[PDB]
Amino acid sequence: MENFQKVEKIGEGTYGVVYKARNKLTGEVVALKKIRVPSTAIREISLLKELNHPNIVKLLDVIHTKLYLVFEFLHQDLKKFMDASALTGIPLPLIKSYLFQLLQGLAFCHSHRVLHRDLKPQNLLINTEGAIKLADFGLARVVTLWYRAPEILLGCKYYSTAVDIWSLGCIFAEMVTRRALFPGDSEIDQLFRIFRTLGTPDEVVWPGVTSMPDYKPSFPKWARQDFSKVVPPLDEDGRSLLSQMLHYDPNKRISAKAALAHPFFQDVTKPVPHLRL
Ligand SMILES: CN(C)CCNS(=O)(=O)c1ccc(-c2cnc(N)c(C(=O)Nc3cccnc3)n2)cc1
Repeated sequence: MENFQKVEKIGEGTYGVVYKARNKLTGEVVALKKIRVPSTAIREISLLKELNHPNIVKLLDVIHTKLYLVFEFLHQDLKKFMDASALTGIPLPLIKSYLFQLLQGLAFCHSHRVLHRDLKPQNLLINTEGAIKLADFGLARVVTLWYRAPEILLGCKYYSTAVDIWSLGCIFAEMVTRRALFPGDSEIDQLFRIFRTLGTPDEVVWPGVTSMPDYKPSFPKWARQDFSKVVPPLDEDGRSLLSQMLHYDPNKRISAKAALAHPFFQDVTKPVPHLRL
């Protein structure tokens, strides 16, 4: 740690505090995450050094002296960008570029059997070039519940790569509407917010749902709403893709690979964001 000069705090993540820091030897500006150490964690974290992709924040070094992760420094997070763009909204071409790149990053991770499990605007990092990257990929294996897949909330112990698709669908809706899709403040409020918009799931739409650990027959039965009401500024291609990212059954939910082939991305481009740094 004597090699790093902390500049400022840049976040307080799930499993530790994130700092902007300067490497005293190279002059490199990095993000330093101090982990809140088991042998299993050291081995699991070391495998993440090899998981390199243009849409994944580069994990430069792992320092075990208690545990520090040295990441490449991006200039802004998507939460700050969304807040800065709240008056006019993020232009649709930029939303589509960001969604397409995040799907590319997810397709890469998922092909290597690596799940994020906690996607949220605060861990999506952007640069002046138009790139967007996934941060904290693989760390999991006030807490925000807004992006949690329904199978996690219902007690599924062995959830799949579909959880990340659900989280990215929620973020996509939020970029488009400028409001969080499901802003729950408890696990039950999060579940019931999902049910109120998408309909209470049953055996018809989600075979096996009624046998899930936390499913209760006593759940209220709400009807599903149309996506025209859910995401109005989003064209029909965007709405059909979103609906497939938010399918209740994780087995029916679109994969990142199939989502990349969706007609919504026929006219994808890579615009430059207007970033105020
Ligand atoms: C807290 N606010 C008020 C200040 C920082 N906001 S920001 O948008 O200017 C910002 C956010 C994040 C990063 C940054 C850069 N490179 C990184 N590599 C990371 C990073 O790894 N972040 C992260 C987030 C959550 C959990 N773990 C890591 N963050 C830089 C600027």
